[PDB]
Amino acid sequence: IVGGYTCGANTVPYQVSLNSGYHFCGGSLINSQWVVSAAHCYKSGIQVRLGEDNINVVEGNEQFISASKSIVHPSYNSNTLNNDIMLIKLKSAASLNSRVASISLPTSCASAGTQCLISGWGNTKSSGTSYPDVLKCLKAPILSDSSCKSAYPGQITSNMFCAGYLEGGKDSCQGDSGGPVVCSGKLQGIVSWGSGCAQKNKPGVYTKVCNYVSWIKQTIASN
Ligand SMILES: [Ca+2]
Repeated sequence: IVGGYTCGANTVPYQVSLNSGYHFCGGSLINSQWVVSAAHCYKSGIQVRLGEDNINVVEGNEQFISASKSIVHPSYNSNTLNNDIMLIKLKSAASLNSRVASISLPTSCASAGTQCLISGWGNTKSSGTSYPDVLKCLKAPILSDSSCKSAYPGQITSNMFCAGYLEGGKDSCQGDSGGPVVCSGKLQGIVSWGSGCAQKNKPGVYTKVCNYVSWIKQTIASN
């Protein structure tokens, strides 16, 4: 997160860190046994880390649970990042408490101009490089589809939306991939892609979760 703020320990209780010997992507806890992330975050050998603030210190509220299965969306296209969404099933259920909690799936899609909360342990500069140890947060608005399409012509599908600031300075970044965009108490986006981070006229591009609720519910009901 570029241009954000320190969240506060366990104030984003649905945020997870995906670890494959090191933190590599975020995700969101949607019930006691399932996490949503980005398909471009796929790796073998994922451990899900819940209740994290400082990812480099064991502070006492963490739960570390290995993934039993990963399921990339059937229509994921790694070239275009269309359908950039993946489910991860935990080997054992998480214990839900004030520090570890699930986030609701949306019933309706979110509105342009809604201010959302984006969070992660990704890079905090442009191509300066500096990765934080504690969780960072950013408030950012949903941009109109026409502004999104103008910023990335020929690249935006109906399964993507843009959020952030056209002036630049505030954005998600590498390492925040797979993490949440929460608007009005619902998971509306997944950190997906962008040209650089926090560059002028290059806002963040997010997977549109409300287009995937049927797939998520059917997959959880069968696995
Ligand atoms: Ca920790």
